[PDB]
Amino acid sequence: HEKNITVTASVDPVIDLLQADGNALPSAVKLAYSPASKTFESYRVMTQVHTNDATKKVIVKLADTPQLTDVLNSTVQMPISVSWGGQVLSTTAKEFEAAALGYSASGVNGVSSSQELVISAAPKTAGTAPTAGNYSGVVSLVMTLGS
Amino acid sequence: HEKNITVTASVDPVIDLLQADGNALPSAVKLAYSPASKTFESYRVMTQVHTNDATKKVIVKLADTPQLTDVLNSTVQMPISVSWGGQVLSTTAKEFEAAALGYSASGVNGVSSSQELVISAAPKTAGTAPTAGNYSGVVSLVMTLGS
Amino acid sequence: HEKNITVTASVDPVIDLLQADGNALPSAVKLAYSPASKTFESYRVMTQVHTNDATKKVIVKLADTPQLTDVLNSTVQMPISVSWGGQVLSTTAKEFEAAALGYSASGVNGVSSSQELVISAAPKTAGTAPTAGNYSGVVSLVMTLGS
Amino acid sequence: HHHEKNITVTASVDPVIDLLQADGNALPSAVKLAYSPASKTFESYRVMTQVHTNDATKKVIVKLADTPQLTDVLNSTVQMPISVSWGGQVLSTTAKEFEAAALGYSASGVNGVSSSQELVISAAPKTAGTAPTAGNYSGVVSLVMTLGS
Amino acid sequence: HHHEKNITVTASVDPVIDLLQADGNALPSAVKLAYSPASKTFESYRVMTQVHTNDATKKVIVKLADTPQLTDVLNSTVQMPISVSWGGQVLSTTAKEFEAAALGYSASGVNGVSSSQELVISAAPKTAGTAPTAGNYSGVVSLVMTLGS
Amino acid sequence: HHHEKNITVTASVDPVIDLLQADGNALPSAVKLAYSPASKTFESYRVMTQVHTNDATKKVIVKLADTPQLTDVLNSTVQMPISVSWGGQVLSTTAKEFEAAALGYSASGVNGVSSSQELVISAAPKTAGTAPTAGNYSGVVSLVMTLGS
Ligand SMILES: [Mg+2]
Ligand SMILES: [Mg+2]
Ligand SMILES: [Mg+2]
Ligand SMILES: [Mg+2]
Ligand SMILES: [Mg+2]
Ligand SMILES: [Mg+2]
Repeated sequence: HEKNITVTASVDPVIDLLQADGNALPSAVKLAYSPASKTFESYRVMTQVHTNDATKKVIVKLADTPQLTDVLNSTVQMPISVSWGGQVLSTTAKEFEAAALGYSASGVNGVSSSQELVISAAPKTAGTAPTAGNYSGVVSLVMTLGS
Repeated sequence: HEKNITVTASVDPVIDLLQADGNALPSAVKLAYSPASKTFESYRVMTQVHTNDATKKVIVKLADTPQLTDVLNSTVQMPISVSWGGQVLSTTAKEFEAAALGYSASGVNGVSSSQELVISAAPKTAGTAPTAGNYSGVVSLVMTLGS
Repeated sequence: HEKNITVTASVDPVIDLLQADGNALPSAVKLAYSPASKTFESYRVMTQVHTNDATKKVIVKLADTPQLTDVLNSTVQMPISVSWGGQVLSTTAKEFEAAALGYSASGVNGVSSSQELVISAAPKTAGTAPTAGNYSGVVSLVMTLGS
Repeated sequence: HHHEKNITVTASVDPVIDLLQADGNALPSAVKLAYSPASKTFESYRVMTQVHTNDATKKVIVKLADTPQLTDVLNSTVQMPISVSWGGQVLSTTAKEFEAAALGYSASGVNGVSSSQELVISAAPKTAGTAPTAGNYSGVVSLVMTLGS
Repeated sequence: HHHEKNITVTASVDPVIDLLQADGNALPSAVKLAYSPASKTFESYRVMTQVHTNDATKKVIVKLADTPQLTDVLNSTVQMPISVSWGGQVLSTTAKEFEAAALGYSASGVNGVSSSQELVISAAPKTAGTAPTAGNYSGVVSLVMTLGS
Repeated sequence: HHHEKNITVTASVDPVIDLLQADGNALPSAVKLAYSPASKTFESYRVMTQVHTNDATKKVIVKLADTPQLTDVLNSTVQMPISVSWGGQVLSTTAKEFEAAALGYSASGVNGVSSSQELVISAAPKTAGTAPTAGNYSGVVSLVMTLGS
């Protein structure tokens, strides 16, 4: 008998990012919004940075400023709030020192300590209900070593 | 380095439905069927109804009667069994009183107590093996406040 | 109000495979690869074989030898390592005896004891970094009863 | 050359009615509630349960055996009251009724097993306008239920 | 002005063979089994395990040290027998053998660690045609294993 | 005809600072570390935590109250040292400082609650070139933290 399963993977051998539990991060995520609290439940996940060189510092920024755009109207865009490892993420690059990442402290050689990843969004005129419908965008992730 | 993640969300600010854990319900679900027990493992999930007005009663029905239709033969349809919060769901509307939902009892203002959601299906001539192959359909969800 | 959810399922009433928790196996899986350890985190999952006849032995092999093929270059293929229930899986068929599967030992009639399922992959010249980019393939699953 | 692993196996058997977890696991004997200095509140403990009965036609009455309190474990005069909740109805010494039909016995699983229902135990300071004194506390939630006839 | 949190750290170290959980966590010292009045049965406890050994070439013998029973904790005459299972083989006082090759040592993880195997502890009434008396019970599963030479 | 389920409710209340789990659950009083004969090492216990404070402008100092050890519970002379870690900084008797800004107080949740941080307790043999003697051990991790002014 035959059951079929697609296997895909995403290699990169200088530096990558996976969840603490070793599985790959997903390729997409659905955020929720609450009528009662008028806000969006965020998305938390734990990640360990892998690398071939732990000695390097690590700088972070979004390839471009993240938004959830109405899929039937471009003019409607509620901004996306990104946060990694206690630090807010934007175009304005943030630097992450190796010793501040706790490399020894975890894992087999190279792997870092778990860092929190949060993604969320808020209405631009926060507190006034957003317009109904579906929304979408891409949070893109830029991180290099050596500043 | 660049890793890409799609962010989508689904706003609605009068009333919505999310899982108890605050994440959004999925957009699709795979049910299983068992050869040995000749039945289908159901799908359970916990949800909290959000709203801008807790005072309203809540009526529920499927936009239309739910089925799993063979994807290579429309003539083959095993019916879909839906159940929310101890009450079976159909076209025949079911009413859910606010005080019976336990609003105060949970959460920040407005949010309700967790309610179970079950989806399943059975062979129409239950007990005689269904024909092999893939099947599909949409469970659509109708809930309004004020009867 | 209307929220939409797709329900799909995959019937087969002589023999099927589902996870121990009763949910269906996914249709696809993303493996991860680690820069630091230069390896791929595997994918473990627990399954119970269902059947209409527990008395039969069970033979296993992949419909064809499993690979992760660069999606922009066919010439790049890192091999896929498959393992089920303590036994490595390949084209070379492996036989699984019913009494060795522990049928009584579990579940309502017919269902077997949980068996581990591992999928992974390794560089073909293991220890030398693989080339970056995305990769893909299908692990296909062949299991019949009666050898 | 003797390698042995011991595991203690216990069970609270009741043949008429019992409240288990949604997953079929037994409820905890004990639960620990954290408290937040930042938000000045306790994090409620929540768990999905299902009544299992031998008579699914019967009503279900549930009540606490005594008003539950967090008690300073070095000073019995210090208390914060415990709040309990089940299937959306706040519990008390004053009983609450749950009709067999509002329990969802049809909609779920085997005979005599209910739909799932949220059990919540939290606590609070006496006047939210003030914080509790530091230290350890403890208390007992004593759940009491008859089905009827 | 002193805020301290204490955590007790324990460990059962065996250098030759030990059975851990699939996730690497240590097995429980204790397990609680719920019982269902509706279905008149106990919910088995199940957990994925992996033998870790220092010799993966050796056979693995496993057995209970004494036939396990649930015992009424107010009346020792009252018992329901405990059923134990591992890697699909029912356990007993009578040993069972598990060949190094049927354990899946190659297929998984580091040297000396097995594929995953289901450990099941449940129990039952003495004659399914009757229910147990209400009350609390308890018992001990005492797992015994040699590898060999 | 009396069916009652008792649940013990406890709580460690501190109004100035407390470390809870990321999910809001209270940390464990106790943790069990398995050890692997195959890999000759212990499986570290790991859990995501968040400081909750009443002053998110303050620094956070954290230290152990005494150097933690696994102690043979039949022979006090036998020890394996315990290693503790939090938010990527190895803990000790020698204090460690954590600036309010390196904690991620903005990036997460309600006022006064930090971003998540990994707490790790593991242990090791004294000279990795040798194994520990078999038996049970136990010890105490005693976490100590001031915020400051
Ligand atoms: Mg639960
Ligand atoms: Mg009360
Ligand atoms: Mg497990
Ligand atoms: Mg036995
Ligand atoms: Mg946690
Ligand atoms: Mg230390």
